[PDB]
Amino acid sequence: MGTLEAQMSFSNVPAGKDLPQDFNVIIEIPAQSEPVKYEADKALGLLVVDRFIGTGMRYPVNYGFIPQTLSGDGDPVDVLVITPFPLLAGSVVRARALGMLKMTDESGVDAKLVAVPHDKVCPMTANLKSIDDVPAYLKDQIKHFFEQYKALEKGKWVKVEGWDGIDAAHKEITDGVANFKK
Amino acid sequence: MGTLEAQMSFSNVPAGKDLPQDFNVIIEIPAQSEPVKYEADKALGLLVVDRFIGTGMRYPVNYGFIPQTLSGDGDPVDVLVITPFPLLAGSVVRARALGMLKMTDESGVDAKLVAVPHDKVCPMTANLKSIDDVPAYLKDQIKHFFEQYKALEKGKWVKVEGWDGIDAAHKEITDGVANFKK
Amino acid sequence: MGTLEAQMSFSNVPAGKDLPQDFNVIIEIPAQSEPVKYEADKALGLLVVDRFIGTGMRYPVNYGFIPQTLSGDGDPVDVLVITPFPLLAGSVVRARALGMLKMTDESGVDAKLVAVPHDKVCPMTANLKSIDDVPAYLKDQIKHFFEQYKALEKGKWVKVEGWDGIDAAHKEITDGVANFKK
Amino acid sequence: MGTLEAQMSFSNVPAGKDLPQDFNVIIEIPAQSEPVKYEADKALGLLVVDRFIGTGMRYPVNYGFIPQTLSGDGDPVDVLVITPFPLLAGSVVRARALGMLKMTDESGVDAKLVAVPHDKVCPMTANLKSIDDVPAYLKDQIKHFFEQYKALEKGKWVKVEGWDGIDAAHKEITDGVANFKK
Amino acid sequence: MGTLEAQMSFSNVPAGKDLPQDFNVIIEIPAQSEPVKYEADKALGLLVVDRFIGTGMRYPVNYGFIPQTLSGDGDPVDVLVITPFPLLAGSVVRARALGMLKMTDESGVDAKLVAVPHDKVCPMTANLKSIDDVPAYLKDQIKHFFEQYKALEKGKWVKVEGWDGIDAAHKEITDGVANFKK
Amino acid sequence: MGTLEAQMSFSNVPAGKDLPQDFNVIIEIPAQSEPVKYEADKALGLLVVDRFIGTGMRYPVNYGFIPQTLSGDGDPVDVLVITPFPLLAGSVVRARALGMLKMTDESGVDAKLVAVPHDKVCPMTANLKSIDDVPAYLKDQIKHFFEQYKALEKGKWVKVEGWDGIDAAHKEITDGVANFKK
Ligand SMILES: N#Cc1cnn(-c2ccc(Cl)cc2)c1N
Ligand SMILES: N#Cc1cnn(-c2ccc(Cl)cc2)c1N
Ligand SMILES: N#Cc1cnn(-c2ccc(Cl)cc2)c1N
Ligand SMILES: N#Cc1cnn(-c2ccc(Cl)cc2)c1N
Ligand SMILES: N#Cc1cnn(-c2ccc(Cl)cc2)c1N
Ligand SMILES: N#Cc1cnn(-c2ccc(Cl)cc2)c1N
Repeated sequence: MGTLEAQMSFSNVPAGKDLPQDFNVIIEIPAQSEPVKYEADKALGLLVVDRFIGTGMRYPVNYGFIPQTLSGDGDPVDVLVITPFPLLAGSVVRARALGMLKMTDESGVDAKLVAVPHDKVCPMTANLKSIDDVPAYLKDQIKHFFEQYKALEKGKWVKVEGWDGIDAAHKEITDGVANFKK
Repeated sequence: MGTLEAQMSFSNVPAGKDLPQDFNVIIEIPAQSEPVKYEADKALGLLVVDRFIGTGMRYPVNYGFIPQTLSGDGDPVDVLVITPFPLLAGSVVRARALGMLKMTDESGVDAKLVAVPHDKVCPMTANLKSIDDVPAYLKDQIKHFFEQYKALEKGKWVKVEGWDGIDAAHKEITDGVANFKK
Repeated sequence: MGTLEAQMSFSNVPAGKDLPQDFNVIIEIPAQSEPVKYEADKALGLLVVDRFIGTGMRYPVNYGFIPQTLSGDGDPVDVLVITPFPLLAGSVVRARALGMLKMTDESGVDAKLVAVPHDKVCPMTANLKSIDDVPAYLKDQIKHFFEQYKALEKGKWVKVEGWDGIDAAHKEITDGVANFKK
Repeated sequence: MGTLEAQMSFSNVPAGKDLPQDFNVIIEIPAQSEPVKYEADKALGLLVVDRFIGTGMRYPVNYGFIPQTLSGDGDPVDVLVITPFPLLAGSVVRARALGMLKMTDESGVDAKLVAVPHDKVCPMTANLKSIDDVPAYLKDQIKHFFEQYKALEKGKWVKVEGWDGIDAAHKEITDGVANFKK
Repeated sequence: MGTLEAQMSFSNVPAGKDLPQDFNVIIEIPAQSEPVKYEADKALGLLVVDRFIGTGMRYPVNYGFIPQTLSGDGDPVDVLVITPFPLLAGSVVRARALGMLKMTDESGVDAKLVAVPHDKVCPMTANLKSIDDVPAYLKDQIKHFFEQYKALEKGKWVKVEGWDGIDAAHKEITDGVANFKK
Repeated sequence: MGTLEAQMSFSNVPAGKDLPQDFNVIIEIPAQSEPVKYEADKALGLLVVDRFIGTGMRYPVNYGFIPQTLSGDGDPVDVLVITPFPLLAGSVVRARALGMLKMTDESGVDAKLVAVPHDKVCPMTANLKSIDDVPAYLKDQIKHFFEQYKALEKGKWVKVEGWDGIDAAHKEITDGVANFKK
């Protein structure tokens, strides 16, 4: 934001109760929702209609961010949260990391964390200890989704590099948390 | 509100980035949602259950308002926002005007602006330059909806007078913006 | 909350326009929603994913709370709100009491108020004057739901004791309102 | 069908186990379904897309017909079936009559029977003994729906005359059954 | 059916391409559908509205039967089919057995087969080789569902005895197939 | 089907009332339905669960076939039917051609016809006279969908060659109709 011009609901949510391993995710896009991309406006405390997805492709898992984090790209750490039923847009969930999906787009690197709810919240996912426990068919779907959903956004492209584990996820959380407080 | 008694989430959203032509709409009622009327409480920053619609008729397009506007009737400027998928109640969208629907009810005039998302947000609607580009079948549906949805609200009635264009829409935005700051 | 650590959107909603008989309910769980339990975080002003319900059972009526009340268990007064269509999670509704469902769980007593919207809001429910007007099949469903939904939460149990009327509901509202202001 | 040209799944369903009081209804349009009108093709044994409803108005109750009946207008006896959840299009339900809605359109009289499932099938509706037990708000909605849904079908109109009871319903069933066998 | 009275779409579907291990299931009730019980009428070739479930509980997995089988209770072999998205009521699916749920009701034994689609049809479930691979939380849900869904059907009760494996499933298929041809 | 082994509901539906221009389409997959591929079994008269789509991608328009046609690949002529609301799986619709999408897969050519309902059925689409009237964003989505939906079916691939008009569509109908009667 420009000098001249520069002259709550989200930013007051703790990044996590016990970082980096125990963190909070505000949901922006439910799994399987109609192909509209919402992005939290953290100044306004509201979800903003970002884009009607050109390919009409839908998020195969829930999509959100960790409040009070600032990633290298200037946005909060992004998280995919797997659940047995879609989560409400604008809700918050206690989560734990399984790893990450490494990718780069026309603008630089872009990693999305892969997460599940805390075990007490979601017993259905407690079995998932790391990225490699996530079913092959689903990891494939997610990789395909990121490779293709922006196929019809002019000037954009996405390349998926592959997966990473929990340390890598935690470093991302660690650094994002740091950056947000300068 | 009475003298004796008179002794954020919505009202801090800018009316628009470049008024009157580029404005923001907070969504109250998604297109095709079950026949319950919500109204934003701008004091409380929450959607309020206003009415279970007597006829059970549903909004054929998304319905919302422009924050920080005050129309002659004492409420913000109302907007119908056409999209290819319903929008989330309580989300905000960047919009542009196509015109208006002129009508009057038992309480006086009532015009609803007709709008679509900004072109970058919704490429699907970029083709729509003015009210006359909106399909006849849909304009008819909208006119019918406003004529009939309140058919079973005792003491109420609505009469649709016809359509108007972008200047008329902009004047409404212009005046609403002015009124809100006294 | 511990001494050491202790060193808006919900709590600024009035408990009611004319207590105890005319009160407000913020909706946490819509009737018939997928089996995920949300709980309002009144500090954060957001709905939190509380639990994926083990039995996968769904709320047969809308579920919420009255802001600015504090019940003996340390939480706001809980309310079941019957409507002909599910209400939006995080919306507020003007309600009136029909009575209560008395029950106890592993932690102590737990009563849920049973309510409907104000007559002007919902003409469909205006016929319901007291708990005994609520259809037998539905009261049975609600009692069954509370008896069984937590069947697969380890260490938990719920026993339903039976119904009570409007005075009992009002006393609950009365006391909850009092407790919240010390 | 013309002489020259004239040279199972539905027509083999009994009209009823104990006519006229105990009859069967094949569902064509579920309550609250998207505004598309289906009509059973009794020759082909399939539902046919009849019309995208111009007003976009939806059936407030389930809509179907009694197989092996032929009403004066050349079609089977029509039935509105009230249920607590919409019924599957193309399913069959055991029903009992509450009465009828008398109306006429541009083509002549048109009465729709009003029905509910057999008590053992639907205990929720067992309380409804006659047309006058059906809630006022719902009867009003149904009358409004028939008055308005065809508002935007060119050359069509519908006028609702009022209600009738079970004898009238039974006579309709009685005659329809007779006519179908010459 | 009585002597005096006794004087296609389903019954012409093969029980299986390679019995007992490779069999067909016609779906009657999709997983998570609204709490209405459908039952295929094999004489009429249509789904019949059987019951509005008193508890309002929903099937946690898809429910159907194997055509051209006759189980001891006089009905076809029943099957629960697990899939990542609910299946269409009245569709047919190629399936393979994982085992069975043994239970008895007021009328005698009642076993439900547990199945998944053929691997080529559903790669998502190919990992499931036997009943013990099905997640604990889901088996628990299914057992709870059968224990409770009929809680409010007067005169009925269900007791779940426990699980069994593929041989037991196959014997059920084997015998059902035999019985159907006398 | 092999010699040794070779020793209604769909095949008795006319291909069209006035071929090739006025034809019938039986719907197999509704627009926007969950990512499960159904295929009509024309022997059995039922929809069969064909595949859980690996990419989880959904049909952006309705998908079906013209009964009593046999295309070069051994299946009926395939049709994409555009409508303002998804159509019921297993319903039949009166349609007219806009053109075709030419593509080839690992098995040979594969063209899908693009169609809309008859004007009287769907006034919303009457404006569409040819393939070039279909919005660019939608044609792009459809082309992308066919290019990518099978990305995760092992051994499969699809290449889209481009569009064709009504004569080409009609020839396809013409030949398919011929082939079906030897
Ligand atoms: N989210 C989630 C989740 C966790 N376990 N499952 C799961 C696994 C296997 C089967 Cl057969 C069903 C559900 C999920 N869908
Ligand atoms: N909103 C919107 C929108 C913009 N274009 N369309 C559109 C137009 C024609 C067709 Cl066949 C489909 C969609 C919409 N539904
Ligand atoms: N909520 C509610 C409500 C109020 N009246 N009804 C109602 C009663 C009878 C019938 Cl047949 C339909 C709706 C409701 N579902
Ligand atoms: N169908 C139906 C039906 C029967 N009783 N009810 C009903 C009545 C009152 C209330 Cl409060 C809820 C449901 C229905 N919706
Ligand atoms: N049906 C099914 C099925 C098969 N695998 N899964 C599955 C397992 C784990 C996760 Cl995390 C998601 C889906 C299903 N839901
Ligand atoms: N199907 C269809 C169809 C036909 N016209 N439209 C349409 C076009 C423009 C707009 Cl703004 C909305 C709908 C459709 N969605």
